[PDB]
Amino acid sequence: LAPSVVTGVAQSSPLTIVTNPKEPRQPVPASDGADYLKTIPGFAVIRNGGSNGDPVLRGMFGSRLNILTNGGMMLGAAPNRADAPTSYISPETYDKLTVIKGPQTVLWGPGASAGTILFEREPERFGELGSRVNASLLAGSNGRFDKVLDAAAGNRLGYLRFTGNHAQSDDYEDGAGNTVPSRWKKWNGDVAVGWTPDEDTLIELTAGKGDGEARYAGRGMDGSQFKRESLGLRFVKSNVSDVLEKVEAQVYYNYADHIMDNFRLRTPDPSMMPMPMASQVDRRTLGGRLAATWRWDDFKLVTGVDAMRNEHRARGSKYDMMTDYYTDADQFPWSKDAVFHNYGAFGELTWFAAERDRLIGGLRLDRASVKDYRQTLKHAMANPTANDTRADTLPSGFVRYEHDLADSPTTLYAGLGHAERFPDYWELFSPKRGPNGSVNAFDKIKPEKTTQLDFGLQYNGDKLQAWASGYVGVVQDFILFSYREGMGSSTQATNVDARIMGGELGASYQLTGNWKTDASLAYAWGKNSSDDRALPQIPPLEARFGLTYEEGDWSAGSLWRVVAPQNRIARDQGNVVGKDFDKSAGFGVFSLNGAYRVTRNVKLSAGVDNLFDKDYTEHLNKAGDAGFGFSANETVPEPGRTFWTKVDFSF
Repeated sequence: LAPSVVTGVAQSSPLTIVTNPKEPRQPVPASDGADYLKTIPGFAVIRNGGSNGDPVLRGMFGSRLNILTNGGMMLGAAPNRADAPTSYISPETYDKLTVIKGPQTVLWGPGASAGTILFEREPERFGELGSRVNASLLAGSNGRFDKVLDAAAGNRLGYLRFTGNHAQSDDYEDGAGNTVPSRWKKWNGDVAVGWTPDEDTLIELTAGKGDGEARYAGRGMDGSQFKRESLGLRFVKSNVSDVLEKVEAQVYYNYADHIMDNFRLRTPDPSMMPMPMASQVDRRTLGGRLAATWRWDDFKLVTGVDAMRNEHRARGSKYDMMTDYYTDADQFPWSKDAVFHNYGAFGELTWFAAERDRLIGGLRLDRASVKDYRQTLKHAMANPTANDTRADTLPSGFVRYEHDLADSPTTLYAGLGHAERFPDYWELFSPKRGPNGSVNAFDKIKPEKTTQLDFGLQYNGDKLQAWASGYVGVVQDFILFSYREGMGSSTQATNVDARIMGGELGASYQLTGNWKTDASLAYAWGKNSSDDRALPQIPPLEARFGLTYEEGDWSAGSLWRVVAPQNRIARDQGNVVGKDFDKSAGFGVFSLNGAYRVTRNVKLSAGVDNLFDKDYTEHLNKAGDAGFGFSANETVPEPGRTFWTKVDFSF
């Protein structure tokens, strides 16, 4: 029971990773969804500024990742993806994080081409009147503090629970002594009312809001509001019969209301946005899920349907140059531009054939649709697709086979999976051109259809615990973005065919009773088959080595992160956020941490991130901004040396 600081999370079982987001983590996260993925091999993070990075899994970006909060979806609204889904998610407020790698599940919605990421909160169940609380307080270099509170009280016929957080940090500095434009502020508060009329039933009401700020060194505008409101309803009846083992039903409402501007966290420079300017955009998502679990004999079957509708609006500021009067964005009416629908049916079937063999297969069928509400485009021109609808029905599915060896505690696995994903908001509305000879992006961007083989192994010995996961795949009609400066600067979305391949592996050895040593490796590769080029924004080879000493009451450990250069890039190509420009330099970062359990109710941890004050940037981080004094194409640098300490109470 020696307490530790997390520097990496293992594959505890084929393709799936499970972690507790309320334990301290070595390179210390913002209150950010993406930063809590940095400990899971396979993930990289596009740096935008201080917080709210854009997470990338085995080279893949964006909606190729299903990131659900409590089974529900939270979608932001900036055409920038300045408020990416994970900018609204504060992971210390949830109880469990779970990553399913590859297109190997169909329970959690459509388009899960790269992987599935589930943040969830667990129901409370008192057996009598009682009340537990969990809190944490953290403080660190450059004015970072994070405060989180999880309090609940109840009895056997119900409970009520409050979960909140407050977190911020000033601008950090790099390994060369410069202030990076990067400060941020975040808070959330969500309440849950839970009714438990017997030992099998649970109805839960949930409501919560949150807001935040964030200065972005990588952008021309900052996030001055990340307002979120959400509602939810859960139903869990258990053991309805000998065969129906669970029936779960849920509905969710998430509303995002974002503001980008160039005057509240910065000042307009000379550069093609010299005037004070702001843009307010919002996204209203409503959806539900309904699933029955059948368990009998050697079979488990999960059957269900789900649905989702979401709607996007925008409205912008207006600044008069003769009078220098600024009219804020909220003085103008809302302009709807997009509405999306998805309805889907799914099943997934597991066969427990003997104890050393399992075979899992799953299928789902989705009907996805979108309607363009833009009467005009922006000087305003008439929108050639104003009020057009497109739809499509996309089947997806997978089979996976897991076999355990007879002599050693080893599990081998191989799975083959197919994902079909209707296009994004950002892939359909944000690009200023479609494929060549096309009206718009909206009418010609084809859905992305990826087909991939997953394989790997698990091994759990007494002194050794190791895992490996490799993949090779093709992506048909990959949605790629191309950048050119010309009038001004503009993107074009196209559909290409892509080969991709890579993997991750990790191992932990227990040397002494007190010494542990772990390591992990992550490799991602991509090729644009249609132009005999490499795929853009692909993170380079990355290993992490770690040694820690435990002693019952406390623990100390060190960590080395080592990343190769990246030499395969596709210049002026990427996603809606970033573009490849230059090859990248390798680098190494070494860090220290420690943890001490003061008593059963209080724990202590601390660490030094980047001990040797390395000045370095990651291949995926955004470029500079010129307005912030950034050069030719300097990508935003990582933090330099940083100190932090955190106390955890639990009664």
